Amino acid sequence: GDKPRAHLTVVRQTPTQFPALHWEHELGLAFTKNRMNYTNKFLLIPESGDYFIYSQVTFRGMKPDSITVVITKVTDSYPEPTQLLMGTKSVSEVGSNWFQPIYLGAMFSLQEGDKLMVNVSDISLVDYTKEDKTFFGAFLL
Amino acid sequence: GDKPRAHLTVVRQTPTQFPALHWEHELGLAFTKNRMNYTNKFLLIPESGDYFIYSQVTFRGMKPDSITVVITKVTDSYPEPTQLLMGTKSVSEVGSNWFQPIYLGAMFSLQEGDKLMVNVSDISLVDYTKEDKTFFGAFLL
Amino acid sequence: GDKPRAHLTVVRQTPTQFPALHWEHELGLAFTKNRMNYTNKFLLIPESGDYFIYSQVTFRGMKPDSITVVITKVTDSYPEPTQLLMGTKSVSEVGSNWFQPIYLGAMFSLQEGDKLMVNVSDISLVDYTKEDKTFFGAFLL
Repeated sequence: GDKPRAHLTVVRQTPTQFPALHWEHELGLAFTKNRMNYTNKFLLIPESGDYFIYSQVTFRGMKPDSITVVITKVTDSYPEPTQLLMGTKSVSEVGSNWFQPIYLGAMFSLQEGDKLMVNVSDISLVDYTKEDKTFFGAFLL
Repeated sequence: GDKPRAHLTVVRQTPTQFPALHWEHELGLAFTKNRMNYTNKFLLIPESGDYFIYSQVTFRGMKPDSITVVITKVTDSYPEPTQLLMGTKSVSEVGSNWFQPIYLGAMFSLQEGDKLMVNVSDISLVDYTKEDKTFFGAFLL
Repeated sequence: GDKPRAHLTVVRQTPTQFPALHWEHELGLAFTKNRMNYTNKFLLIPESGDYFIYSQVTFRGMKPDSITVVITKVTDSYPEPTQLLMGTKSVSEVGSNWFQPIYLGAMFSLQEGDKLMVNVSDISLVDYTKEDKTFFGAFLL
């Protein structure tokens, strides 16, 4: 019942290394509950356990040779972040107004206090227009 | 144990706006159980709760500039459907006998009585040949 | 709590029909637990129930007309394997050092003793370099 759960949705990114995305966490379809805390661009894990994690980033053109989404874990004890999931695609067509999604999801054993973020190769290529096209979520199984 | 669950699989579409797909719900790998009801092209949600939803649509050529899958919620109180998930891809190669899947899945808070459907940009491009290539499912977490 | 769960990660494939992949099951992010048994290239299902299954295979070039991932079930009673999930994509660009992921995941009713494997169209195109790019997992819901 009360398992930690969040579904986060894209917003226009404020200008700022694969940079980390920041998210909507309460409006429209986005939510956090049962001690899941969306804070400082991280999803903060409240309970040690196995979680299913997921993200889609829709990229659209307007130059890149490829586009990448990486979902990363930062742990308090470890200096280095751990890459959990990576979706990387070479981009074929020139121009353009191409567009395409990269979707990733898998199960990972996480510790209370772990922080999850989504990093992208190029923030300016991320389609931020709609909550249904770019999103990031996690739930305790 | 007895959580609402369905996995639905593609069938040849009967001719008929992003049109909605209709599905196999009992033969081969397809099923509905624990009060999940596949009715009138909708998955009907029997219990309020958080659900993981998912679909893949394999598109194949034989003209389009892009292909789109949208998973949509219709609620009794709301006039307008809500787009939960969208996978949209520009199509690069001309001709052709190209083919490619769009996969989407995420967690949403749903109300008893909600109805879920999958809409596509072009029904004629949907590969309906095999239950393992185009599918649509949901489970209460 | 103690539901069968595994997340398996890619390794360099030892040379050997869509051939089956073999996996890391204990180092880095990979694990098996609660009676899930990774044995002889199969995930062996210890308990009858509904499982969410998933895989991504990142393919990279260095000739193919297409790339395919299939997740397959072998049952003791049945002679023939059952294809549960298939992601197949035509490959457009010539050369090359193209790369791209195919991700698939869905829910299936499995019997104790069932064995799950991931088959690919071309083992030599599978990117085996990183545990976050090619992976295969399953959990009892």
